[PDB]
Amino acid sequence: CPLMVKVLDAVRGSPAINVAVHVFRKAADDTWEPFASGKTSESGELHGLTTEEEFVEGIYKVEIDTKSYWKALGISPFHEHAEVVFTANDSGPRRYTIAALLSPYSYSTTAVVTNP
Amino acid sequence: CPLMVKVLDAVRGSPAINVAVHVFRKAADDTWEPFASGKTSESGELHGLTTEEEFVEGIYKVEIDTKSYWKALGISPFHEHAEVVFTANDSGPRRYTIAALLSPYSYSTTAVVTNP
Amino acid sequence: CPLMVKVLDAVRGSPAINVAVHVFRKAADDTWEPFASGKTSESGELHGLTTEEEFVEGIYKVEIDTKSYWKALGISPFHEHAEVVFTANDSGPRRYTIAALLSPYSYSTTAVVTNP
Amino acid sequence: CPLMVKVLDAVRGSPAINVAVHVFRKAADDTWEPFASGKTSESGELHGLTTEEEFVEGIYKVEIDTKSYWKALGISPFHEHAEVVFTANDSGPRRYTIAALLSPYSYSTTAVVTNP
Repeated sequence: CPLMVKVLDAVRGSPAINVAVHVFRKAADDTWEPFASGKTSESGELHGLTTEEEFVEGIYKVEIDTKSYWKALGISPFHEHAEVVFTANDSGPRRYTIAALLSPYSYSTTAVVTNP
Repeated sequence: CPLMVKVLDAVRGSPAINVAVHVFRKAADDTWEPFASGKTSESGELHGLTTEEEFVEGIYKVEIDTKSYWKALGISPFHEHAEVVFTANDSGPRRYTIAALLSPYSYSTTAVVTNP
Repeated sequence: CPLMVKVLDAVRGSPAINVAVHVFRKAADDTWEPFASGKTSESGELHGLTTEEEFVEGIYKVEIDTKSYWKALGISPFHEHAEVVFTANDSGPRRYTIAALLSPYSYSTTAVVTNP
Repeated sequence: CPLMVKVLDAVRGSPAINVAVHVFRKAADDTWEPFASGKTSESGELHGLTTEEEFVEGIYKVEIDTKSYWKALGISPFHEHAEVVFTANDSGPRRYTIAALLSPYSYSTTAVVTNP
């Protein structure tokens, strides 16, 4: 799994479940092309977005739909989404975990990058 | 000053100085229009971006050029930039501070929304 | 003012007001001696803790009563308090700001160390 | 495993390996009694600290030896350690993950608490 996303809820001390995630890849015309999407599981994790073959070098954007998460719980949060933008695979294939820690008016995001 | 941006460096324990910041407002055609920009000061702060009269309700994006900041320090970073996307809401008087705390492979952002 | 403490609330997007803060200095017998204390202001800040003359090199602990803060808001928290432990080092002129960003089940703390 | 500790390095975008962790439990005389200890693995995780039987209700302190981690890499960091203090098991047995995200002048800590 070369790309995994993990989301935690800092209010509840729990995984953030059923969070929508959209991944985009910058195209030759400098527009964001849809690449993959999915929803976090009961563990707060989203696996199976892509494959080593498909996950070529490029500039990627991981959009985490934080507003929809908080609104579904009755909280009116500050941000629309959390966006994570990065170059991937430019020194060869790596495995990326993009983690996010959510609060209604704050979030954190960390990348853990390993060479398989 | 309804909108201020503050950037901190978690590696050095210091304000993040001379960081480029760009603000965009979403236009009716769903594109991001340049709105304001500047560079953080010696205190890590960027004031003077906008006025009460100009800062109307709408969806804004604050882009913080993190990659350039790390490169100037000789440090290899993960993200292309940090992006903060939010709706400005009139609800009695409100000042917005968008704070960011930067590490090479992680950042946090918090909105501090106050009434003078 | 060589030592300032600043506390932010990531749930409400606000300064954390009226938070008790206690500072201790490690004594020769390896016990924590009360040093300074106070409550954060309407801006989330606590100034006036110490002076240049009193704040000598040594190991300090800043204890932030987070649990009481959450309880006053009717919110159930995880931590008993947040603790920040560090050595103060004379190395030319230095001011220390200990910042904390609070959520019920998570906190961050950052040291911003500057020269006037 | 009712208590697990996970540490990440925000500079490198990697698990924090070989980080020493000491756990204490508050005793009847209000002193911190040693409870368990260990070092993070190559995954940044520390498993096997305790058992359901031994991990009774109480106030626990998890001390993460962050200074020794950074110094072993040639970085002179700000904090002595990161301390996480919390009541555990007071509504019955839970599983606790204490995560920490480290930078030289900043850290974050989150608890994920699940009911088995």
